[PDB]
Amino acid sequence: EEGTFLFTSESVGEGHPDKICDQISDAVLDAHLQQDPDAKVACETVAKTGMILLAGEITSRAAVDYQKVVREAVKHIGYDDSSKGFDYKTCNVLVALEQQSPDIAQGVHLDRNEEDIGAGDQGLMFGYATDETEECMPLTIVLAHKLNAKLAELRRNGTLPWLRPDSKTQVTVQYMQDRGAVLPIRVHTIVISVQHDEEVCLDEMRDALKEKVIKAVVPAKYLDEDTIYHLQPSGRFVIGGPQGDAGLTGRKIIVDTYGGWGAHGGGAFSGKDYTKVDRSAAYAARWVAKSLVKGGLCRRVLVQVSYAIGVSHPLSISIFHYGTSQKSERELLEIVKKNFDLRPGVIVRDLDLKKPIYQRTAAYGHFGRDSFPWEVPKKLKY
Amino acid sequence: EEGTFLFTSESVGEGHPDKICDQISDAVLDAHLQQDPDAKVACETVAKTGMILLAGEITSRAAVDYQKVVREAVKHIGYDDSSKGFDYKTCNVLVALEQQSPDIAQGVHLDRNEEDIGAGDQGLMFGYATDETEECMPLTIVLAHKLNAKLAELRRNGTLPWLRPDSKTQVTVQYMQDRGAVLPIRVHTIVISVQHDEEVCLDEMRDALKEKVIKAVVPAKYLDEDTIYHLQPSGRFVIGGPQGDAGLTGRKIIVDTYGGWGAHGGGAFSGKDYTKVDRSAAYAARWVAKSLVKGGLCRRVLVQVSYAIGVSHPLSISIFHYGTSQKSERELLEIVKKNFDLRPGVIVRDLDLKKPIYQRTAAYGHFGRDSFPWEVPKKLKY
Ligand SMILES: COc1ccc(-c2c(Nc3ccccn3)[nH]c3c(C4=CCCCC4)c(-c4ccccc4)nn3c2=O)cc1
Ligand SMILES: COc1ccc(-c2c(Nc3ccccn3)[nH]c3c(C4=CCCCC4)c(-c4ccccc4)nn3c2=O)cc1
Ligand SMILES: C[S@@+](CC[C@H](N)C(=O)[O-])C[C@H]1O[C@@H](n2cnc3c(N)ncnc32)[C@H](O)[C@@H]1O
Ligand SMILES: C[S@@+](CC[C@H](N)C(=O)[O-])C[C@H]1O[C@@H](n2cnc3c(N)ncnc32)[C@H](O)[C@@H]1O
Ligand SMILES: [Cl-]
Ligand SMILES: [Cl-]
Ligand SMILES: [Cl-]
Ligand SMILES: [Cl-]
Repeated sequence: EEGTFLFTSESVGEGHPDKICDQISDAVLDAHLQQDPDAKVACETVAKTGMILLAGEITSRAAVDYQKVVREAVKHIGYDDSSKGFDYKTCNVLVALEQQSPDIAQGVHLDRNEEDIGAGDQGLMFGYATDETEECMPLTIVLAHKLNAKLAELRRNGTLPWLRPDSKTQVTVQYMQDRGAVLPIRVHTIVISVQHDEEVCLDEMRDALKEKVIKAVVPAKYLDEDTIYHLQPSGRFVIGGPQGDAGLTGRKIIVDTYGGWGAHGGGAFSGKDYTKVDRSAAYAARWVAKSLVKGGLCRRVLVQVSYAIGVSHPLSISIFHYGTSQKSERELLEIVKKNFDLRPGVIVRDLDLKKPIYQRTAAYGHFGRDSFPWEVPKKLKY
Repeated sequence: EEGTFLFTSESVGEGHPDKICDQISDAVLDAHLQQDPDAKVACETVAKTGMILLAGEITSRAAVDYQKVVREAVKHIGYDDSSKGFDYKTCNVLVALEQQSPDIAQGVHLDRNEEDIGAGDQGLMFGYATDETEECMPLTIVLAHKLNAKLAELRRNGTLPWLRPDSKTQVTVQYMQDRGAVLPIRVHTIVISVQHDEEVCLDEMRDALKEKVIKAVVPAKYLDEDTIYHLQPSGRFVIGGPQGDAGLTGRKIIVDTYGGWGAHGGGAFSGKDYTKVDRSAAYAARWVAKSLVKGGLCRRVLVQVSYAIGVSHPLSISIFHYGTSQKSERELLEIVKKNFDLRPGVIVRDLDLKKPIYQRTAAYGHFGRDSFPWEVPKKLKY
C-alpha cells in the first residue's frame, strides 16, 4: 500500500566466524580489566581454519594467559571437535600483540586527569532509538537476533543436535509511516542459514527451522500465507565456522548496532577499552537516544557525535528527531547538553566502562538487551 | 540557525593500516582476474608490525605470486624503509588461503547459468545519492577524501618530505534543510592527523597543514574566522602504519561509501569478486541512486536491496526519496524495476565486474570518482 515499504536487517550467531572474533577480542579485554581496570586494549582477532590470531596493542599491568582465554571463549561458543570444523582443544592460537604506541599514549592519556583524558582516536558515532519496540530497537534486527539465539538454545539443549554454532538470519518487515515514526505491519521474508552435521537431510532441517525456530520466535500476527521463507537456501552447509569463511573482529558492525536503521560512523566495538570512543561514545549516544524516547520527548531519534584524537570534548553533537518531537532539534540539543557530558573520561563513570562485561555484548547486538548501563534511561531535567 | 545542523565525516589515507589491507586485498583480486575472469576470491588482509597476512578463500585458475603482489602494493603506498615503520622489501608476507568451500560453491554457482548465479551470501546493501555536489556525494566525505589525497600528493612530489603514508582527516559541515535535500553552508571543524618524521616540529606541521593542505582543498567560501582546526592534535605521530595500529580489510566501510550519510548494510567491499553481493549489489545500488538523481527524478535518494545465499533475484528492493521527488516511492520503485536487473549475474555484465580495476577503488572511496561504471548514470525509460 502507498506509504508502506520493506526493510531488511540481518543477524549472525555466536559461531559465525566474525562474531567468534568479536567475542574473543572482548574476552581478552575482560581478562585484562579483571586485573587492571585501566588497561589500554586494542585487540583484533582473526580466525581461519585451525587458527585464532590476536593482533593489536595492549598496555596493561595484568598477567593474561591468552591460550586459556581464547580457548575458553571458543569452548563456550561450542566449537569442541574436529567433526564440527574447529576445536578449542587443538586449534592454533598465535599472538602478535605489542604495547600501545607511546605516541598515542602521550597524546591521549599520559599525565591527564581522568575526566580530561583525550579521545583515543578521531571519529564519528551515532546513537539511535525507535519506539516501535519496548526496548527501543527496530523490529527487524530484534527478530533477526532472536532467531540466532533460538538456534543456539536448541543446539545447547539437544533438541536439534544436528545444529552447529555458525548461523545467519535475515528478516524483511513491511512498515508503514506514522508521523515520522515507523510501524511494523508484517514479516515479508525470513532467511535462515545454519551449519549442520553430515547426516541430517534438507527437508528435516527446513521443517525444524520453520516449526521450532521461526514459530517459536516470530509472533503469528506477523506471519501469513504470503510470507516467504528461505531456509537453508544454499542447500548444504556442513563446512562452517572459520573453515568455511575467514572471520575478523569488527566486520559485523551493523549487526552490532541497529540492523541498518539510524546511522553508523564506521567504528567497531569489540576489543577496545573505554578510551576508544568508537565504543564508549557510541554507547553514550545510544544512552542519549534511548533517554530522549523513554523521556517522552521523541518517538524516534538519531544522535551524532564526533571527536579528535587527544581532545576530550566532542567536536560536534547533533540530533535529528524525524519530525517526532514537538520540540525543535535545537531545543533537544540544549536538553542533551544540559544532561550529558560526552567526554570519554566522564562516560566511563556514567556507564561503568571499566567493568569486565564486554564479552556479553559481543553477540546478539550491543543494544536493546539486558539492561546494560547505556540501556537504563537517564531522567532528564529541563 | 534553526533548520541547521552539523554533520561530520572522516576519511583516511593510502597508508592507513586498514586501507593498506583493503588495497592489498584488491591487488590480490585484480591479480587473479587478470588471468581468470571467473576467479572466486574472498581475500582478507591483516597488517601489524612487519607483517602482512592473507587469510581467506580463493578458487581460481590463475597462478599468482602473492609475495610479489603484496610487496608491490605496499611499495606503491610508500612504505619502503624501516625509518617509516614498514618496508615492502623486508616485511613478512604470510599466506593462509584455502579453496572456496565446496558447500558454498555448489549452492551459489556450480552448474548455474551465469545470469542465474545465486547471490554469494545473504545480506542487505544500500545505495545513496545527493545533489549537493556534481558527483552526487556528500560534501563532508568528498572534502575529507580530498584532504588525504592532497597529503599523498605533497608527500610524493617532495614538497612536504616529512610526511609519511598513514593519515586521517575529518570534516564537520554546517548544513541547512532544503525541501528534503541538504545544502552545505560552511566548514565548522577540520581534523588532520598524519604520520611524520622525527625531525619536523609541530609548528611547522600545523602551518603546512593549514596553508598547503586545507587551503589547497577547501574553498575559502566555506572557511571563516570561526572554523576550528585540530591539526596534529595528538602532538606526535612518528610511529604509524601497521606498527602504530593493526589493520584489517573491511574496517573502513563508512569511509568507503558515504561518510555516514544514507545507510550501510555492513558488508565490506575489498577482496571480493562479483558474486559477493556485498560489493556488486552495493555498486549497483549506487548506480540506481545516481541514475535517479541525474535523471531528474529525485534530489536525494536511498535504495535498499537484500539477498539470500544461492538465490539470484533480490528478496527486497526499497526506495526512499526524502520528499525530494514529485513521484511516490511506489512509482520510483516501478521505474527501477523496469530499468534495472539486480541479479548478480546481470550486474556483472552491466558494470563490467570481471575487469581488474578493483585496487583503484580501495582508497579515497568507491563512489563519486573517476567515472567507474556505477558512476555513469543509466538513461531511464518510463
Ligand atoms: C510521515 O512519516 C514518515 C515516516 C517514515 C518515513 C520514512 C520512509 N518512508 C517510505 C515510504 C514509502 C516508501 C519508502 N519509504 N522510509 C524510510 C527509510 C527507508 C526505507 C526504504 C529504503 C531505505 C530507507 C528510512 C531509513 C532507514 C534506514 C536508514 C536510513 C533511513 N527512513 N525512512 C522514513 O523515515 C517517511 C515519513
Ligand atoms: C524539509 O527538509 C529537510 C531536509 C533535511 C532534514 C534533515 C535533517 N534536519 C535537521 C534539522 C535540524 C537539526 C538537525 N537535523 N537532519 C538530518 C540528519 C542528521 C542530522 C544531524 C544528526 C544526525 C542525523 C540526517 C541523516 C544523516 C545521515 C544518516 C541518516 C540521517 N538526515 N537529515 C535530514 O534529512 C529535514 C528536513
Ligand atoms: C557465504 S560465506 C562468504 C563467502 C565466502 N567467503 C566464499 O569464499 O565464498 C559468509 C558466511 O555465510 C555462512 N556460510 C558459510 N558457508 C555457508 C553455506 N554453505 N551455506 C550458507 N551459508 C554459509 C557463514 O556464516 C559465513 O561466515
Ligand atoms: C589512534 S589509532 C587507534 C587506537 C590504537 N589502536 C591504540 O592502541 O590506542 C587509529 C589510527 O589513528 C592513527 N594514529 C596512529 N598513531 C597516531 C598518533 N600518534 N596520532 C594520531 N593518530 C594516530 C592511524 O591512522 C591509526 O590507524
Ligand atoms: Cl558474513
Ligand atoms: Cl533510520
Ligand atoms: Cl582507525
Ligand atoms: Cl542521510
